[PDB]
Amino acid sequence: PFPSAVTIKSWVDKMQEDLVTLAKTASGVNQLVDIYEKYQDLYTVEPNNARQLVEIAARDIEKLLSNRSKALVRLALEAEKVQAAHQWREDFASNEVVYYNAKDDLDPEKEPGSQRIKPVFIEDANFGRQISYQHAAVHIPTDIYEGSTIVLNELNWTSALDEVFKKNREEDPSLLWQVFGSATGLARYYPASPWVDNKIDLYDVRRRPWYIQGAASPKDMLILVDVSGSVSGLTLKLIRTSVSEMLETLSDDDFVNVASFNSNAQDVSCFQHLVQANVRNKKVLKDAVNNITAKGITDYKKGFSFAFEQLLNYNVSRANCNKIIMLFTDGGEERAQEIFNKYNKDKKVRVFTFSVGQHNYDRGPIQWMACENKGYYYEIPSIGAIRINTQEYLDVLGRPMVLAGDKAKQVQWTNVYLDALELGLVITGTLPVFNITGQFENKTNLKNQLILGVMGVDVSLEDIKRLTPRFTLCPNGYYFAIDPNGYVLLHPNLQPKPIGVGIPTINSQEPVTLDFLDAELENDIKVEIRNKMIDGESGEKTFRTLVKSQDERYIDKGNRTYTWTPVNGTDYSLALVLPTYSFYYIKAKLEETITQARYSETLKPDNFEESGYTFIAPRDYCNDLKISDNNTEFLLNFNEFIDRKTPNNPSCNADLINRVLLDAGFTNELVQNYWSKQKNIKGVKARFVVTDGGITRVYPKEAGENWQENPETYEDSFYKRSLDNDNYVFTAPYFNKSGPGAYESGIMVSKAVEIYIQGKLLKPAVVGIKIDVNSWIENFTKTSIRDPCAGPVCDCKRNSDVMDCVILDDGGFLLMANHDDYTNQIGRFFGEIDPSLMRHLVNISVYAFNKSYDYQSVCEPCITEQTQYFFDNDSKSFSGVLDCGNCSRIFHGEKLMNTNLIFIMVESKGTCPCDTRLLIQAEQTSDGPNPCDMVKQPRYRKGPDVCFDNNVLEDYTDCGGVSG
Ligand SMILES: *[C@@H]1O[C@H](CO)[C@@H](O[C@@H]2O[C@H](CO)[C@@H](O[C@@H]3O[C@H](CO)[C@@H](O[C@@H]4O[C@H](CO)[C@@H](O)[C@H](O)[C@H]4NC(C)=O)[C@H](O)[C@H]3NC(C)=O)[C@H](O)[C@H]2NC(C)=O)[C@H](O)[C@H]1NC(C)=O
Ligand SMILES: *[C@@H]1O[C@H](CO)[C@@H](O[C@@H]2O[C@H](CO)[C@@H](O[C@@H]3O[C@H](CO)[C@@H](O)[C@H](O)[C@H]3NC(C)=O)[C@H](O)[C@H]2NC(C)=O)[C@H](O)[C@H]1NC(C)=O
Ligand SMILES: *[C@@H]1O[C@H](CO)[C@@H](O[C@@H]2O[C@H](CO)[C@@H](O)[C@H](O)[C@H]2NC(C)=O)[C@H](O)[C@H]1NC(C)=O
Ligand SMILES: *[C@@H]1O[C@H](CO)[C@@H](O[C@@H]2O[C@H](CO)[C@@H](O)[C@H](O)[C@H]2NC(C)=O)[C@H](O)[C@H]1NC(C)=O
Ligand SMILES: *[C@@H]1O[C@H](CO)[C@@H](O[C@@H]2O[C@H](CO)[C@@H](O)[C@H](O)[C@H]2NC(C)=O)[C@H](O)[C@H]1NC(C)=O
Ligand SMILES: *[C@@H]1O[C@H](CO)[C@@H](O)[C@H](O)[C@H]1NC(C)=O
Ligand SMILES: [Ca+2]
Repeated sequence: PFPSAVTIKSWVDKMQEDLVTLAKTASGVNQLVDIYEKYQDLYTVEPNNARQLVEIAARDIEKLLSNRSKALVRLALEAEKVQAAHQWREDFASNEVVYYNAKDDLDPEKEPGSQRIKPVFIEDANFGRQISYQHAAVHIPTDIYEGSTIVLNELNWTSALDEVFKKNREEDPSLLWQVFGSATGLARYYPASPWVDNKIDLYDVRRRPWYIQGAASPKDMLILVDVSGSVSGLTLKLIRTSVSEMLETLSDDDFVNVASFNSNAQDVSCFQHLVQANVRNKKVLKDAVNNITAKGITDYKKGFSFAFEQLLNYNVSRANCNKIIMLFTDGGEERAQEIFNKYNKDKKVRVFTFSVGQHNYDRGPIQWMACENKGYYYEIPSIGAIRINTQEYLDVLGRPMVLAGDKAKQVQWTNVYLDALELGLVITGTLPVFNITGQFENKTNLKNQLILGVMGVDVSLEDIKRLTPRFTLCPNGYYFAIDPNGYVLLHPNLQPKPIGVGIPTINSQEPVTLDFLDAELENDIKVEIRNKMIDGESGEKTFRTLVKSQDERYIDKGNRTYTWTPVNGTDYSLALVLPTYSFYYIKAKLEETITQARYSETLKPDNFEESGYTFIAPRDYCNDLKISDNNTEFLLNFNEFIDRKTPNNPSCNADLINRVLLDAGFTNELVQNYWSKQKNIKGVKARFVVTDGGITRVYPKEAGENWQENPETYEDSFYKRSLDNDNYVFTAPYFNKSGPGAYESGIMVSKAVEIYIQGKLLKPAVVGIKIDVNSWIENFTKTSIRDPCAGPVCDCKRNSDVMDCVILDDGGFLLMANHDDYTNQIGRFFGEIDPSLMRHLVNISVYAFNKSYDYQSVCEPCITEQTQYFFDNDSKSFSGVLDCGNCSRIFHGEKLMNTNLIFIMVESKGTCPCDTRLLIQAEQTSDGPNPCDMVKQPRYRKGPDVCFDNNVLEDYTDCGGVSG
């Protein structure tokens, strides 16, 4: 009938024995272990005190941020003093102001008051661009004239900042950028570089997120759009565009909701109270306002009574300060005094009124509302005025923090965002600058309640990664830092790409905000740990977690130890993740000049012939040594460096070089002594070895070309996978790819090398075997079938018409099968080939599944969904009946004990028809979580506590109605 359980347990046992014996006696795990023990005294074991490493890194980050803050402080002081000393000239001799303008052609071969500079740019690898240190540059947006009186008057008093720009760089050479945004629109950054290279420049320094952060406090904005018969036509389009643009000026710390009202007010989107101005909530609001219609007869007394009620809802999270209402209308006759006298007598809610479009309605009432209720009045007559008339409310909002004196001047760091000058991921510290003309003597306070601008220095994430070395840990260990909003500052899965917002509809300005829980969301532990780090505490938590493999196909149930501590002085919280086996590391010895010689004579370009092709990790060892994408150039440069100097003395990383050469010696001794004895083996294609220390040695010469793995050891998916497993790990290859398939490269199986120095545990290397496909094909069809069993086939064969015999891994990917058509699809997900059996396996809990969302992904027409499968029963019997399509197929599943594979044998697939409903495991473009449900249960966050939203000294005469 069907093969018995004992027959299956013998067949799988024999296949196990064969594969495990071949892997153990071919890859030489025990031999390499013995080599590591018996070459002791060349290295020492050192602890990884997480409680000390995280503290040291936190202090380093604090010192970096204090260095970058002192420059801002002194720059702000100098700018304030110079502006106080300035004189308002209204007549220039056409050559009195001198600057670069950073946007002119370098070769004009040819103004009202300015004389241009022809500078010299050489190069700088620190920036990638061409820079000049002799002077700063100026960026004046296209819309604004470069020769108006106000611009030239600013150019004079901002020319003085160049000396301080130079001085700060002289103190700390690592400064990247030092920008001074101005309230008039121009910006001055110290390293003089041309502006960015369809080329119409829409940049405006008064709209960048750092300027907006430093110019005011977190807001509670409620946009009150007016829908009516009058606003139909062009006015509606202008209102739509204006609402979108003004939404673009909000930040993560700000809460916003959009309402509309023709005769009874209603929410324009699913949100009902208030939502954080994330990159998703803003998109939802933009779509809702873009799907709006104009009908009915305007009723202000209901719209305002609705807005004031939604600004009083305290059941939800909000910034709890700067409660401001925006009215986008055209014009009317009702001023609604009763509503304001009912809701806002103490005047705690600001009202800004906008008169959008070209009309002839009475604008008087809206100016009156903007005057009585503390605010300002705007007009948008065309598309070109939307940007300016929507970016100006920060000028009104910044008055109370100006009147606070030298108390609102605190350095505040922004979110991670891509630099405008193509520098990668950077964060910016902002410090406002106040107008203090006539401050020493008490005469002038008329215009002294507006900021001059916001200073800013950029620090790259590369510096912060430099402050947190990761080469003394295992590849599974890393650092990460979280701001109070939950977003990651450092994390290995944070990449320089904009955050996806939804499905890419058919037919670089946004911040890169990735929450911590978008690494592997675990309800029990990684939520409480996140909430503790956000609160600003320190602790340790050892727990059994799930880690997603680097290739994003496998999941391991490993043990990790989360240690965190706050970065005191700032708001970021640093944490360090360490597994149990990474509590110790091998520190190489000084050895002697002789050891360097023969440890270097192993990895020469002409020499990897009897030792196998040798890789090297592009880790910066020496300052002169340069990282190269191609491994051969790095190998040659490393050889010439280690030949030409000693490692330690010439201001190089002694530990890194010493450990690399120690690994080279150990691996060379291993490959020679053991692998050189047996040149060819029946079932292996390539013997490889990867060690912590950035060296890889594929023994066969012709097999070195097929090595598609990353030369960096700490970024190999198989290495990290094998580190977390105490047994042999089988890596499924790729299917339908332009590279070599699993017929000339082989199947990769790897085992983690384990050593016991003293009593401590260490896993410094991973060895493995590339299994020949054809040998295992001819071995699989003779150890499974009984010869004199029956007329009908009891088991499978090379072409089994009925019986199906496949072997899988712990990720659902197929490795072998009896049928030629099946084995032609090696590495393919078994759900695609046989969906019904996979679905039944999942239902009877054979492969657990749990999915994640990838936000930094690109799509061909974007958020992307992912799925990974693994074991969840750690048992062997696993017997059941499909009952598929009224054609029952009895199936038996057995798992090879030492390896991570499972042997599942079904009666047949083609004979019994079933539904297909293909079970795909590949990434699919899809919308993320529903924003409405997400905001119904918001995540934990801690908003800033400082806020300046009211002051009795503030002057309210500047209403905007009488001023134009
Ligand atoms: C920081 O604050 C200080 C003061 O607190 C500020 O300095 C003041 O700047 C204004 C210009 O914005 C000067 O205004 C004077 O007023 C006269 C009279 O109005 C102006 O002359 C004409 O004014 C009309 C409008 O009234 C206008 O068309 C145009 O400005 C002028 N027209 C013509 C044809 O000339 C001048 O603007 C100006 N007078 C002179 C002689 O320059 C104040 O005098 C300044 N106050 C002080 C004490 O210096 C300073 O700008 C603020 N910082 C920044 C960056 O703006
Ligand atoms: C904006 O343009 C202004 C006009 O040119 C500049 O102001 C001028 O700078 C000159 C220096 O190059 C001054 O000359 C000196 O002033 C001192 C005053 O203490 C006097 O001894 C002399 O006039 C002169 N001395 C020497 C040794 O040359 C001008 O007085 C001064 N003002 C003018 C010409 O009206 C500003 O420098 C420029 N803005 C900034 C921020 O520099
Ligand atoms: C949520 O906000 C509402 C008003 O915005 C608060 O008002 C209460 O609503 C519940 C709902 O049935 C009732 O107890 C009363 O209608 C209200 N109680 C009053 C006015 O005292 C409500 O209290 C808020 N939620 C919580 C949990 O406090
Ligand atoms: C940041 O500074 C604070 C001080 O405000 C540190 O907290 C103190 O740490 C010392 C030992 O380092 C303890 O003796 C004190 O009791 C701590 N004071 C507390 C907890 O209020 C904190 O350790 C520093 N953190 C880092 C990462 O440097
Ligand atoms: C995410 O995947 C994990 C991996 O199994 C799930 O953990 C188990 O899930 C099953 C049901 O899906 C439960 O019966 C088990 O009790 C879970 N194990 C533990 C230790 O909790 C998890 O449920 C999946 N879903 C979520 C939201 O995490
Ligand atoms: C901070 O600045 C001082 C001097 O300006 C410098 O010696 C120190 O290395 C800096 N710390 C950093 C860059 O972490
Ligand atoms: Ca109307």
